[PDB]
Amino acid sequence: DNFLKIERLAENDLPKFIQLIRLFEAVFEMKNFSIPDSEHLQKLLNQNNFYVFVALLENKIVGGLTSYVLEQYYSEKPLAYIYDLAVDTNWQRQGIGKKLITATNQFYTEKGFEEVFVQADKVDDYALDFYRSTKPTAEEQVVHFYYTLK
Amino acid sequence: DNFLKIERLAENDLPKFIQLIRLFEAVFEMKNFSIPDSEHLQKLLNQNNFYVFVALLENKIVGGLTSYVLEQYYSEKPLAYIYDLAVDTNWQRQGIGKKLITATNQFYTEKGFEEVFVQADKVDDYALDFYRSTKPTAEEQVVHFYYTLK
Ligand SMILES: CC(C)(COP(=O)(O)OP(=O)(O)OC[C@H]1O[C@@H](n2cnc3c(N)ncnc32)[C@H](O)[C@@H]1OP(=O)(O)O)[C@@H](O)C(=O)NCCC(=O)NCCSC(=O)CC(=O)O
Ligand SMILES: CC(C)(COP(=O)(O)OP(=O)(O)OC[C@H]1O[C@@H](n2cnc3c(N)ncnc32)[C@H](O)[C@@H]1OP(=O)(O)O)[C@@H](O)C(=O)NCCC(=O)NCCS
Ligand SMILES: [Mg+2]
Ligand SMILES: [Mg+2]
Ligand SMILES: [Mg+2]
Ligand SMILES: [Mg+2]
Ligand SMILES: [Mg+2]
Repeated sequence: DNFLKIERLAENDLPKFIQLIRLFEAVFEMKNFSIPDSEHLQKLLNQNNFYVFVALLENKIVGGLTSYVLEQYYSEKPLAYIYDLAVDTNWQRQGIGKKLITATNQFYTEKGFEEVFVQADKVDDYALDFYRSTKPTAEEQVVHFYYTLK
Repeated sequence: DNFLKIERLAENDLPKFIQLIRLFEAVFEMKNFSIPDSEHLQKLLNQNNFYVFVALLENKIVGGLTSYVLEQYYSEKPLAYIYDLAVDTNWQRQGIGKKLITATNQFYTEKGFEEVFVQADKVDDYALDFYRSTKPTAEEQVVHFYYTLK
């Protein structure tokens, strides 16, 4: 419970960023992962269009999410794109994911954004059930195409 | 079309950008739309994580797409997100969409990107048939959630 802290990472928070990436690595079961150098990660963290939120128990990162800002041409109110969200396997199903989403939308609300969106694979039943429990405004069925470049 | 030119907009291409946005308004049939101030749109075009491609016959923009750069923490090579794509309704089905997609992926390959991705609504049959003809590496069923902020 309230021991749980949500923190938006700042530029002097590289070690917490790396901690979160390691969390992503374990929860998503990424194989043979080679983390990019700290120079590259620091520059990413320093971008004005990128926001990381972590969940903390004392100094344990037990969950987190990453998000990108997409400036619009349809409107001056930006969009936020939640890219990854994960909670440590030993801490899932305890309200952390929800608190992360809540804090994230609250932050972009204060910033006057129009909308925050997030995606899940249609086959990921548990992810779909989670996002549906966060009372989103709406959900849409879509097809994601990608081009692996040479 | 051997008079068709494909062009990547630079910082001094605001008039073409505005022209593409009006094309988007018409083709997407947006109602009661107000285009943002030019100073807003000019700053967006100035961003180095935002790239616009347009299709031209003489001075006339007949199509185009917008794309966002998403820097990764999984790799040093960025992702590109194709956000909008449209061709003037009088000029559809003549290869313009393909050339746009081709030029876009060629650009991002030259920049050392890992991947380009794009999304179409499940009900958008014509959009889906188009993307499925552009030889995408893969396609995934995805559910898209959004939070409309106050
Ligand atoms: C999805 C999570 C972040 C969700 O956060 P939490 O686990 O903290 O859940 P939390 O309690 O806030 O949210 C509570 C509720 O989740 C769903 N709930 C309850 N039990 C569940 C269960 N057994 N399985 C799945 N969902 C369950 C319910 O709606 C319950 O709500 P109630 O009780 O009210 O009904 C986490 O489970 C996780 O890290 N999963 C790993 C995969 C993942 O995160 N995938 C998303 C895409 S990121 C990505 O990019 C992955 C990839 O593709 O590689
Ligand atoms: C979808 C759109 C961008 C496609 O561009 P376009 O220039 O019309 O498509 P192209 O001419 O480059 O297509 C090459 C081909 O792709 C697939 N294709 C494209 N349009 C198709 C269609 N309307 N029906 C079936 N297949 C189609 C085909 O193989 C067509 O090839 P062929 O004509 O040689 O068989 C354009 O029709 C459009 O602006 N539509 C409305 C807006 C929209 O849906 N935007 C995308 C939203 S995700
Ligand atoms: Mg801090
Ligand atoms: Mg009117
Ligand atoms: Mg303004
Ligand atoms: Mg610039
Ligand atoms: Mg064909």
